[PDB]
Amino acid sequence: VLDGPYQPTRFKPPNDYWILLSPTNQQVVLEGTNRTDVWVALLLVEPNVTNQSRQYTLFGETKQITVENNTNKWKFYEMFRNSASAEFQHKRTLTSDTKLAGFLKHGGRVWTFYGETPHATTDYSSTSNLSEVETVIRTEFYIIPRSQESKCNEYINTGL
Repeated sequence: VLDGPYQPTRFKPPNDYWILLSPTNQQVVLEGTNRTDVWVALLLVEPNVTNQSRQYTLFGETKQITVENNTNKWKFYEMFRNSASAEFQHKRTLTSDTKLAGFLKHGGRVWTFYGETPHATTDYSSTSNLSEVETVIRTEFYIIPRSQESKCNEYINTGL
């Protein structure tokens, strides 16, 4: 069920396997793209951060992104665009006291968690080119089969 932990790496995750991300203090936890219609990046914002512009390197480019976290939880900013020419938009947020995030390829979609623990749930981004989505994972991570999503969900929401 819980395969890991693996060290930071760059690879194309197989379909129907959750990547469970376990950051320490990395600013950017994951950068995923197929170079056609998916660019997704997860940023990590520590507790009690007054709204401010921070610099992040996404897919080799410096971006200035305004972040805020008025909670005692960690926030994963899900940044997204569907073309190489576009700027990133803040698409979703996962607010978490477990400091865990997830990434899954399945059913022509990329899936992530959002909302607030312990009631975080999943949502998708569409793609015509799922198989070519490659992830640079900058944290330790685990691999969980999609059939075991009940466990992954549990880990996301209540921790390891």
